[PDB]
Amino acid sequence: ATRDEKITYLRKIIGDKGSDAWDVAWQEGVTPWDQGKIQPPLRDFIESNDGKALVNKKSDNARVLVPGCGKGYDAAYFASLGYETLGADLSSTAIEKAKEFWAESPELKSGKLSFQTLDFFKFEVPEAKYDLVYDYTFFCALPPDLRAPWGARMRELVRPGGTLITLVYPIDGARSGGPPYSIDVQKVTDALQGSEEGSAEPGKYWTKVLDIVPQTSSPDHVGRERLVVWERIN
Ligand SMILES: Nc1ncnc2c1ncn2[C@@H]1O[C@H](CSCC[C@H](N)C(=O)O)[C@@H](O)[C@H]1O
Ligand SMILES: [Cl-]
Repeated sequence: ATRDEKITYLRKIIGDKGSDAWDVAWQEGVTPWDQGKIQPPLRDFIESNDGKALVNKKSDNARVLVPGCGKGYDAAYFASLGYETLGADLSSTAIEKAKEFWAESPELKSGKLSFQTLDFFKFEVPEAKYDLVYDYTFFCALPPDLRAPWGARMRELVRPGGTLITLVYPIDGARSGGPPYSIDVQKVTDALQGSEEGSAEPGKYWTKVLDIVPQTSSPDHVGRERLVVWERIN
């Protein structure tokens, strides 16, 4: 019933079942990541001068992807900003629970917000790709050996000149084990910028336009969190 017990159990069933463990955890109510709401740094970015500018330039058919969305607080938030938004999660249980949690959303009603059981690695990316993608407790949910695929998928998911926001948490140093895996901005950078081979300035696929300590974090997130905004180039 404690967080640690639940984490221990979560990691145990991931060891036995692999990625199938996530729907199992959702069915059994072992969801220690679940916070019931978006993280404050997301709202404060959108409400900042850079965030206002990003939202104001959005095209009329701009699309948002929130992968590993869980109960979907972030997808609901982006939909409320006027974006046609898809919350994608591997667990059909999670997706139903998201549909319940946001049952009264006006954007769920209109179809502007949609929740779908999808594998982030496998689903067919729309032709137009995504204008804006938001990753929170998804990169850190993945085994380390899946970080490179995630970077590659992000590269094809975000249209040129589109934006990926990564709320990088938890930044816990050398702590081993996960999920949540201890991550840092460098690990996200390496995944997103791929293989150098030339060992040069990695800004080939993305420009890291903003990398900040959020001014308001959840109490438990203070000192373990950076918000980073990436723009797709080439
Ligand atoms: N390949 C994959 N594709 C889509 N979702 C995945 C996935 N692997 C794991 N997930 C989902 O990633 C989520 C990690 S838990 C955190 C969920 C959400 N970001 C929140 O902040 O509450 C789980 O819901 C899990 O079902
Ligand atoms: Cl919320």
